[PDB]
Amino acid sequence: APQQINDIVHRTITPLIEQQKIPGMAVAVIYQGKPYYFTWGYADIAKKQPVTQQTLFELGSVSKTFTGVLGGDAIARGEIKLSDPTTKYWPELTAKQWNGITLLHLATYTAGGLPLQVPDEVKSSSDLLRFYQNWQPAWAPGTQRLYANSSIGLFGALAVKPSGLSFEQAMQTRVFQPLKLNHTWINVPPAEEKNYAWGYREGKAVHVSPGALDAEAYGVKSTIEDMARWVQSNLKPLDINEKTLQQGIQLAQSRYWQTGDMYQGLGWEMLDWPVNPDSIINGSDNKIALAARPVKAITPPTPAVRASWVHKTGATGGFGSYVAFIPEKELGIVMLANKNYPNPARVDAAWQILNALQ
Ligand SMILES: [Cl-]
Ligand SMILES: [Zn+2]
Ligand SMILES: [Zn+2]
Repeated sequence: APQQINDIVHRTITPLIEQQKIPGMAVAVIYQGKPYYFTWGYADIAKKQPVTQQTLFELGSVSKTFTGVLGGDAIARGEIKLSDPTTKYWPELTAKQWNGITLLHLATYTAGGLPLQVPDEVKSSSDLLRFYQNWQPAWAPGTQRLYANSSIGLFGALAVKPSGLSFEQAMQTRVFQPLKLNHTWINVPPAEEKNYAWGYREGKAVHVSPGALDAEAYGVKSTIEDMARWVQSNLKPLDINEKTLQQGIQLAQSRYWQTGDMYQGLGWEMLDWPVNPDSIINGSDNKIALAARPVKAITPPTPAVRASWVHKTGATGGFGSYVAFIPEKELGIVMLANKNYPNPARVDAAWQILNALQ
């Protein structure tokens, strides 16, 4: 890698690892469209297995960017419209509170207060229907944003129904395979478990537990190389030869709602570039990121703005991830760690690196 990249990465990430006690970490810096890879530490502490460029990490909520793009691909196929009522795809959702709640609302967390998590007691299709049937909104749809797995998770599950494919099959055939993300998985096959890092929470090795709508909201595992290719694909959608996927990537970076200086895409979140670093750092703290905030609609949605900071944080019990990129600058970063450490530390480090290389 260019000396300037090696230098800023050492000076930023090695102290981050020291400060946060991260057992293993992989970073990709995309500079002038090309990825440069860095690894530290161990995927499995007890077995002394180092992190490599083939190590699989849990992406947590970065998975939502895949869901958003898969939804965009379905829009480009004409299979769904974001204005469609939720009940068009789940007619059994007869409760009156669902009148007026569209796929747009589900995808952008604006349905009216769907909860952060699907309750852990939901373990069957009947349980899932009862959960959504009995949920009572706190606000009218399209007025407040409340980040929620139960919202975009349902969007993903319904967006694939016209295709007749399961969510996993749709994701594999329509996103992973065309982009050659051949070491990206919703379910890690046995032959690949040898590459699956352990997450660490309070010193204990852990993997994410199964849960309702997990694939849609937080269940993807990937390598640093596949995640760099994911960033490249979102940086340069015109390089994607499948037209519906090219357009789906673009639609996930459209701006559908605004709150403060932040814009909501499909999975992705965006700010205008140049960005105020304190806003993205402070706004990444879960005290803000998970709070209800009023939103203003953007009608029609702003087509993807190249001068944007596009990003997403993600976590599981044992992992912490961050992706950010700037299309106009062909510049991005992926940070994958097997400890869930605070979001503002992730965003600060990412800013320091990309700011140094702009
Ligand atoms: Cl140093
Ligand atoms: Zn040093
Ligand atoms: Zn392989």
